[PDB]
Amino acid sequence: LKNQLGQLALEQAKTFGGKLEVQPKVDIKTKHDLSIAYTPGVASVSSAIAKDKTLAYDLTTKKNTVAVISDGTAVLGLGDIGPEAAMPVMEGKAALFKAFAGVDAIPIVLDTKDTEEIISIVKALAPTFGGINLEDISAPRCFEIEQRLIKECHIPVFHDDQHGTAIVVLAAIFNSLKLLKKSLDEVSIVVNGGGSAGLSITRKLLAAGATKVTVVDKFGIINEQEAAQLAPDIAKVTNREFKSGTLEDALEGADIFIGVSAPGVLKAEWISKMAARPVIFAMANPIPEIYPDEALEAGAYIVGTGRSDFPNQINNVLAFPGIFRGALDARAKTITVEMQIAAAKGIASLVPDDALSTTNIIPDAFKEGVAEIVAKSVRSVVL
Amino acid sequence: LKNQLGQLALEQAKTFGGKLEVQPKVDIKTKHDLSIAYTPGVASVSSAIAKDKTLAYDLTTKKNTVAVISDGTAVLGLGDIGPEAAMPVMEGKAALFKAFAGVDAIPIVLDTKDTEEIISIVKALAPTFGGINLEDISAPRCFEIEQRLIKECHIPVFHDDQHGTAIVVLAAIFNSLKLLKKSLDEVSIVVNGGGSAGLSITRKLLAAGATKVTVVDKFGIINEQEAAQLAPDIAKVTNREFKSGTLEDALEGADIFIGVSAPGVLKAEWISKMAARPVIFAMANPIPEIYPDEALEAGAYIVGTGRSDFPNQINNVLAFPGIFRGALDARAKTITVEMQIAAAKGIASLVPDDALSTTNIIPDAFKEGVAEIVAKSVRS
Ligand SMILES: [Mg+2]
Ligand SMILES: [Mg+2]
Repeated sequence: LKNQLGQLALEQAKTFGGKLEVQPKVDIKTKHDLSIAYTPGVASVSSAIAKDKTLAYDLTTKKNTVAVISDGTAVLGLGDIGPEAAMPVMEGKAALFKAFAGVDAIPIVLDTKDTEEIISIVKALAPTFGGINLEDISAPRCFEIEQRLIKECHIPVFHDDQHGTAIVVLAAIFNSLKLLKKSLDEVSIVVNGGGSAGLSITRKLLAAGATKVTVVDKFGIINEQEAAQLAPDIAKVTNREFKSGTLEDALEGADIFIGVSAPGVLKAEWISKMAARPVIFAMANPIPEIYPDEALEAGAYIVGTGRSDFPNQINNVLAFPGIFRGALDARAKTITVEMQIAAAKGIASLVPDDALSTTNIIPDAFKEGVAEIVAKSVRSVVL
Repeated sequence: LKNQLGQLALEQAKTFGGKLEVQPKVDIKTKHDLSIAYTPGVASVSSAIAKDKTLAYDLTTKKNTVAVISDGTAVLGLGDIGPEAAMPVMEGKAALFKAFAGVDAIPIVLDTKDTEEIISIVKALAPTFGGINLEDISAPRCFEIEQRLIKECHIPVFHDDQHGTAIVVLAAIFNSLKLLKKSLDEVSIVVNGGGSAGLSITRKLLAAGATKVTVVDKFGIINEQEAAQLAPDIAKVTNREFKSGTLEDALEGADIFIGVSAPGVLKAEWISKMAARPVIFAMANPIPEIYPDEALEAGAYIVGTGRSDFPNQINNVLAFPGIFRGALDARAKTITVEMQIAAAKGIASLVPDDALSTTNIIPDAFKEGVAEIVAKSVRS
């Protein structure tokens, strides 16, 4: 007709010079106020902490502030555009942290693509924050940085662009299970993705209950009795325990649903051969594994993607706010796997009467619930 | 004075859990609002900046956010207490930026002390800010830290601890030079303290137009023909040109100006031995080199300290907020001495033809009058 974008509110950046601001929540207009918030008195706040470093959580902003960190190598659906160009997205991300949950998030972009010094930069920042949210950093550097950070840090580190949608996909099935009348131990789950992402989802699924999961990569089914699969040996042991040695196509065969990661790899015809009420989660960016409508006429009962135009969008938003709010509230030295499933159930709890509506919208509770579950899911005291 | 009940009569830190918080400057609360501040509208902002980097100063908070960075190694008067314990001080310093000037500031502490590590950390995060304020990191490392950053960063890096207080004292003497009606070229200046702050004072006076400055330290007058260093630019060759080396006492002889940094000495009997109308800036604290009381008794023309307790209090809050407000409003890549001197000149002007009230307090737009002087002074 005569299209543009509309969302050309680029003037919204120009006008306010960014989208975040730092406000003191303490009195500071007078000499009396400054003798309390700074110079004289403040010396004793430092002192208490110097004797008991745990006090950092009660007397500093480490209590409620998380850092959103990126190197601008994987910003959104663009590309390695650099740290400055990434800032709009990291501070946008931080504005959500505050709006949906009560989390104070500082956006931070560093210009270094050297894995070694990135994990070393953040480790040095760790003292400052109560939580680290790695964002938009490209793979495979995005997997080693997180693991070395999770292991070496005293505060929770969460790479959102990975476990994020995973947690929402996990919640999307809990609700999918319900309207099918099946359990998670009766479901035949096929995961397309040998990468670390597909593997994580898989670990999560087994931890969530799932009895039978078959993993598939670019060369076929991961079968344990076919020592013809990469040194990533372990998933073989706990998935595909019937040992079907075939292909993706040969996997839909009576499968209750597929979780994916590769572009258009799922051709409609197959759907026909899937189980009775076939669920489908084509999470592949831009070009999904199969467009929702294009997969409904095939015979699918449920379809979800990461696209706003189709129904059932699996979006990060329903997860990162609550998880850190819950983690911060508990002063968790790290985010566990059970904590992530906890988040998935909470998210799940927000859907009363489902159908074509299995993932909750953005209501009032929706971060509180999630944070509620994350805390209490810690029902495993080492004492 | 146990009167420091504030130190306790505060613990707002516990009530508020820290003194700062992050707030959005734009709309959220509806899907449509989110549509613009985030995906997929924000994608046009990223892309635009990707094609023109000088836009980072226009469309991101970099346009107004400076980071207050320290390694918790020299936190106000407590030494090396670590990053977590330094955080309260950086939170307060950051609050001040917002309170006096418009500057948004973020406190950031670091778990390392290796110089090379620190410099490279700041280089990694600059992208994110428009200015860096080093604070409470100790010497002699802070020296290499700041100096390397100044000439290796695209955004201005400053260490408020060694220059801030220096700048205000300068502001004070520009004005005192008026009541005295003498040229900053004619005055004989003595500076007690050969440390970080000490030097920053001299270095500024010698750029502001001082011809007679002599520095004294732990052993006495620094004498160019006596001094010896472990590198050998140095203070020695730009001071004590009379080559007169002696005591810190046998040197205030008819001196018109004294700036003291961190002792508590300076005896009342010495005043009269100075020039006819001497000025005393006793900057040590809590205990000054000499209380204003005695100074005036002893026959001193003007006196100022680092005490809100007496008149002429020379305090930091007058310098850094405005020098960053302006080194940002004008988008500068460095904070130079010219800018610093300009900062002080601005400060002094906040007092229309003075008296024994050589400095300004904290009225309205103080940080602006100074920002206005620093910016437009780099425009050259
Ligand atoms: Mg992302
Ligand atoms: Mg300091």
